Amino acid sequence: RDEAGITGTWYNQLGSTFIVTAGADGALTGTYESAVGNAESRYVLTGRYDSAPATDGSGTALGWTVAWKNNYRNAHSATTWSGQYVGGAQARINTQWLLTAGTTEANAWYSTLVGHDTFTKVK
Amino acid sequence: RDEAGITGTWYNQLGSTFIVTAGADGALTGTYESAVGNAESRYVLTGRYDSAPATDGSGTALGWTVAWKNNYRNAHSATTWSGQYVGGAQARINTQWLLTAGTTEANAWYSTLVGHDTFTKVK
Amino acid sequence: RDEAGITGTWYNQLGSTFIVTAGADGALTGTYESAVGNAESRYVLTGRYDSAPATDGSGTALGWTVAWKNNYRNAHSATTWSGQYVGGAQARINTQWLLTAGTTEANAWYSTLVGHDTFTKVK
Amino acid sequence: RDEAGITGTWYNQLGSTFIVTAGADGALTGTYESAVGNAESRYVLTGRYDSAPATDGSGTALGWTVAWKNNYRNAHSATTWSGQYVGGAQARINTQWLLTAGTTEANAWYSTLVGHDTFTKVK
Ligand SMILES: O=C(CCCC[C@@H]1SC[C@@H]2NC(=O)N[C@@H]21)NCCN(Cc1ccccn1)Cc1ccccn1
Ligand SMILES: O=C(CCCC[C@@H]1SC[C@@H]2NC(=O)N[C@@H]21)NCCN(Cc1ccccn1)Cc1ccccn1
Ligand SMILES: O=C(CCCC[C@@H]1SC[C@@H]2NC(=O)N[C@@H]21)NCCN(Cc1ccccn1)Cc1ccccn1
Ligand SMILES: O=C(CCCC[C@@H]1SC[C@@H]2NC(=O)N[C@@H]21)NCCN(Cc1ccccn1)Cc1ccccn1
Ligand SMILES: [Cu+2]
Ligand SMILES: [Cu+2]
Ligand SMILES: [Cu+2]
Ligand SMILES: [Cu+2]
Ligand SMILES: [Cu+2]
Ligand SMILES: [Cu+2]
Ligand SMILES: [Cu+2]
Ligand SMILES: [Cu+2]
Repeated sequence: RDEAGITGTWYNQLGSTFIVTAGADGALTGTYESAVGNAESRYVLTGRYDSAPATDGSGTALGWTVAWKNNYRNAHSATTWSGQYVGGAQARINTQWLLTAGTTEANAWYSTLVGHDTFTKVK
Repeated sequence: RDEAGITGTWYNQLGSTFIVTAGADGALTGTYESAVGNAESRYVLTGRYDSAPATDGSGTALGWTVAWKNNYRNAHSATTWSGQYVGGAQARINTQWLLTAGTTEANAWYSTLVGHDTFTKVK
Repeated sequence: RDEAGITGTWYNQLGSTFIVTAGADGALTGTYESAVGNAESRYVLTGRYDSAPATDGSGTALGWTVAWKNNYRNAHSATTWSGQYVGGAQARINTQWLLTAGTTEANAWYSTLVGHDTFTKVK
Repeated sequence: RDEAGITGTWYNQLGSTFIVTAGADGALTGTYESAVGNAESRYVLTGRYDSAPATDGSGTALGWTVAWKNNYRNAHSATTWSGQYVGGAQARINTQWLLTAGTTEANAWYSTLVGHDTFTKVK
């Protein structure tokens, strides 16, 4: 189904680069490079996608996580993207995301940022 | 650090069961069984955690994804949990989550549910 | 400041119509007409905005609520939009929103949808 | 219905104080005092609630907004709470919230915090 459609390099509206392989078993593996924030170079990502989506024209549900630690920096935080892949001539992955920081209990009420990223095969 | 603290069986307030192994490399692997919704038995999960958290008393950031397809059912959806592990005698994983369904474009505006789950080692 | 910039008719990407008056005291009052969902005609809205925003080029924070009851229908739900107004030749109100339904306790875990709407003065 | 049940003083898990009047017309008016963050004393709030909820045991949908400007401080931000009132001997208002700051366009990707507050009549 969308193994081929999902696998590859994607770019979001911030200029970040999402490099992913979709496995036959529903796995997502690859790397993420954020153009913004406390981040440099690539970070490991892993996630899952619906490997047998509906055939009624609906998108394909998926999600993935990055923990913001690599050999260069550690931002003590993790983002999860939850979204759907929409195939076609202008393929897209439309997501919403939650970025949680490790905090003290006193600061936990502001631990989590929320936003939305749209990924395309171009740009 | 928290490899040992995170690895194991966790339970949330809904009675769902989160079985996870935290790898030395920052990986999270395991299974999720939801007590609610269009779900039965176990589903694969994968995620990431900060394997070198701060030492100032802050929690450990992490996240993981489940795509709601297994050998029994397919709910054409995926949940990502984004949160932090808080160690101690009453250890907890405090999360917020995004559940995205595969939808048509016309229905995409209501594709995504949001909520919050707290996981404990007991119950 | 942005009393004049905010007051007026706005339209989002779904074709919904947001008619608002920004008061000198920080109040937002007006009506909302959703182009989608269990909704017809106008609904009352009320909200608040920062009536003395920063002068460093930042946007103006604001939010508002609609309860989805009017003389025609009652969808037993409420949406809150939380966002910022960005002035200029292409003025925008960029929001994220939470739509909560009245549910039984058993169904409360899926009470809340999340999304994002961008409002413009045109379309 | 819940005009009487909602009107009054509520407290959340952070120790914040939510003072609200529910009008016959679906209006919510009152003040909010946050125990945390860049806030002191009371701030105006306004919102809406379903004034004719379902009779099947479901909660009552509601939401409200605070812009974090008063005579003492201005945090250039606004929170919206979206939730439901659940009546009974242990009445509760269960919410999720979005706190948006006024930001530059470059920083807009981290403009919005998300969390969840539970309000009770005691504490
Ligand atoms: O910056 C990071 C890691 C990189 C995140 C990039 C995001 S992921 C979603 C979005 N999509 C992208 O492609 N890129 C971005 N984590 C901390 C975020 N902090 C704010 C922030 C924003 C800008 C600069 C520094 N900090 C929060 C914080 C909470 C406590 C202490 C410290 N910080
Ligand atoms: O139910 C599932 C899979 C299981 C999710 C369990 C969640 S994960 C977060 C939370 N924490 C847990 O431990 N369990 C729950 N996905 C569809 C959710 N749908 C609603 C829903 C709720 C209850 C029953 C059926 N559907 C939405 C929908 C959107 C379009 C079409 C159809 N459905
Ligand atoms: O549809 C409404 C009211 C109108 C909402 C329009 C939103 S507000 C955010 C976004 N921006 C807009 O301009 N329009 C939309 N409330 C129920 C939403 N339900 C789903 C839904 C989606 C489509 C059709 C019917 N239902 C959920 C539900 C949970 C339990 C029982 C029943 N329903
Ligand atoms: O603090 C406020 C106003 C009060 C919010 C209290 C919230 S409302 C939800 C929750 N429930 C409550 O009862 N109280 C809290 N706004 C800025 C939040 N900022 C973080 C923050 C957290 C702690 C201390 C200072 N700042 C973000 C920021 C983004 C850019 C620049 C500056 N700041
Ligand atoms: Cu930061
Ligand atoms: Cu199917
Ligand atoms: Cu469902
Ligand atoms: Cu450090
Ligand atoms: Cu509905
Ligand atoms: Cu200022
Ligand atoms: Cu702040
Ligand atoms: Cu009804």
